[PDB]
Amino acid sequence: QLQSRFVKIEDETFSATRLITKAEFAKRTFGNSDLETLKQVDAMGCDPARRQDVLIVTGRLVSQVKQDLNAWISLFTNRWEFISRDPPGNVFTIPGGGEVPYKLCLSALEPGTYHAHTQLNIASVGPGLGPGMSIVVEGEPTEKPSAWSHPQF
Ligand SMILES: [Cu+2]
Repeated sequence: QLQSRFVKIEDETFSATRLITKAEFAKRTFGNSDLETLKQVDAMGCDPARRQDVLIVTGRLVSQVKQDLNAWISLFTNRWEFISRDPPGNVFTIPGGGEVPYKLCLSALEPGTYHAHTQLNIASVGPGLGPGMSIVVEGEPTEKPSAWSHPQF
């Protein structure tokens, strides 16, 4: 099993199983996928009714241990970008024996067929993965800014 015995990821729900890339959405909406236009898409935030590149994953983290734990959350299977997370901190607390609802909002960046899972990382313990779901992303690859750098010109 891929769940942690310490904290279970329960009631995982994915808002969609078919999306387009952030670039494909920019192209369709604005006519181009330049870095500047990708920033206009980013300005829309977590709005998958408007943005066809956005996935929402929701669920609840349920603790089976006696003490508070520290954790962070991500999406398992660069190709995806975070828009927002709840809880919001880089690390958050999961109370002992308690429950933390979560919401992850992501932009699909690159085309492909992904088997995606909520991934929990419990500090000092390790990972837990929720149930997967297959998500197909279509559309043009989203460009990233160059990693080249030089002294200011
Ligand atoms: Cu999978």
